[PDB]
Amino acid sequence: DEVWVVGMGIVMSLIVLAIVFGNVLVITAIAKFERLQTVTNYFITSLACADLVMGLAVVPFGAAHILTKTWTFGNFWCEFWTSIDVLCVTASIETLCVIAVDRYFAITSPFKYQSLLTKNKARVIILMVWIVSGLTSFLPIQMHWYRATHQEAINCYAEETCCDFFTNQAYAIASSIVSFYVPLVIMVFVYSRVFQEAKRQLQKIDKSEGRFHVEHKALKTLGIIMGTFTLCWLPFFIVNIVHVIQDNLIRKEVYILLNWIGYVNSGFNPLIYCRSPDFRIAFQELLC
Ligand SMILES: CN[C@@H]1CCc2c(ccc(O)c2O)[C@H]1O
Repeated sequence: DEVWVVGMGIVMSLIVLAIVFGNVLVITAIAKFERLQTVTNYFITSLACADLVMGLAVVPFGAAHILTKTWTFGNFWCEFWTSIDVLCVTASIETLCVIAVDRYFAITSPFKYQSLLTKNKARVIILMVWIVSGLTSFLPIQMHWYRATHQEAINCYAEETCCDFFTNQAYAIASSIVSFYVPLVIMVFVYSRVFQEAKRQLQKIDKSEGRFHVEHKALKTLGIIMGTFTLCWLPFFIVNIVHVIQDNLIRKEVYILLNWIGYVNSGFNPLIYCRSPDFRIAFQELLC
């Protein structure tokens, strides 16, 4: 049989449909209803836009390349596609970091939260995030600064029917540091402090109203948030660092598999973040 030819296509199409439907529903729900327009919901809008772009562009052409085993399009479109991939991934991760910092400021400083965050300052931050995303994905790739120098890489670059990722040590390390590790450290610190604050509040409530009946929730929420992200993206950004240092340690198929596992995070974000009752009411009004 040829269960590989037809089997993988079904799964890839399902992934594309799930990503597109979820992100479109979130975006149109925020846009149509005036109640949902909040300074917290603009970051979710940027995240959903990045996920929608990735689902429409990065995934279908990668699936076609995998199934056909050749890059039938031009040589220019290979670099265009790589640039869009890197852009979307880094923009999404930094938007997640921005949301985490927003929550940190909301709980930690209750009185001064209103002054720090304003609709004017919630746009400058998003524009800066997207600009920083664009200055690491288009500028180095299109200027041919990431290109490797060895016989297989040179032969891949010369041929017009081969689109594979070969990169330098410097670009790999700098891209990984910019895209993954700094947001990871920021999120770890932020969520640790938020957990401390929640524990202090529970202690105070128990000490005050203990005689009447009157950390499972905090643990469950933080576990979902930080386990649907580290598990999805961490394994890839270790082999990314390793594969340049050691020539034959990491195979080429494991790289692509871990990369595609990383992409799946786009279709999960509406589930993780758009769970408020207002969002459910808006979804119920739109559909059904
Ligand atoms: C071909 N796929 C790319 C390869 C390297 C890379 C990705 C994402 C973010 C980065 O910072 C990267 O360096 C992947 O999406």
